[PDB]
Amino acid sequence: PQITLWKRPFVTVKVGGQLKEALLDTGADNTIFEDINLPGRWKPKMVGGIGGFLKVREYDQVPIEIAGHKVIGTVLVGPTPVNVIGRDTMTQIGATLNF
Amino acid sequence: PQITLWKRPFVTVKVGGQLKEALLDTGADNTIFEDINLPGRWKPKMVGGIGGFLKVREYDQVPIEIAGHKVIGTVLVGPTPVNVIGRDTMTQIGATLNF
Ligand SMILES: COc1ccc(S(=O)(=O)N(CC(C)C)C[C@@H](O)[C@H](Cc2ccccc2)NC(=O)O[C@H]2CO[C@H]3O[C@@H]4OCC[C@@H]4[C@H]32)cc1
Repeated sequence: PQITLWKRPFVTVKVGGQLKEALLDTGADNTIFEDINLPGRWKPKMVGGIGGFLKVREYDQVPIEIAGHKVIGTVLVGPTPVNVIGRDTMTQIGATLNF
Repeated sequence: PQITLWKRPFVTVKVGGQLKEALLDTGADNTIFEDINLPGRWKPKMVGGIGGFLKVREYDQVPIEIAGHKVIGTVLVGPTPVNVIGRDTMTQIGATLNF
């Protein structure tokens, strides 16, 4: 699609089996969900943001489906106030910003 | 332009007479700059993101040039680690996300 920005650009995403919703966020380098069920051990990772830095759980080689694209990526689980799809995932589906 | 997302999508903008750089940020509701001096009246605002809240000054109906277009609208000013162009500003130049 071609998405205008009059509202927050939420998209449907299937992440490691579960249908979730998340914000396409071009100012985010990383993809981060709050409370998804992902199998197994995770590695600790730090992530920054406007307010300071958070400890998050890093899960690798997680399948992510957006708009019909199946991709495999790194998914963080952490106390973000909204699920975000970052540039790491958006590059894998060929997303561009256009003006 | 058509921008891929392999690197942070910075753009040149002119604001308060100064050339600045800022992220085209679809996850940002508003535009936020650090260390810029604007002339009008401001009102206090708090915004929140990853790692918590940020106190900012809200300046309304402010002129900003982005690429070559004169956009008049809200600009927040506060100690963010990176300047960001938010959706309110980007909608006025017809910016879209495509994939
Ligand atoms: C109401 O108006 C607002 C309100 C909030 C914000 S924001 O900056 O907090 N943010 C909201 C979003 C988290 C829901 C916009 C994001 O695009 C910020 C924009 C941002 C970028 C850098 C630093 C601070 C903020 N990016 C961000 O927090 O990214 C996180 C996750 O991935 C990492 O990539 C980034 O780069 C490395 C660290 C951050 C990490 C902006 C305008």
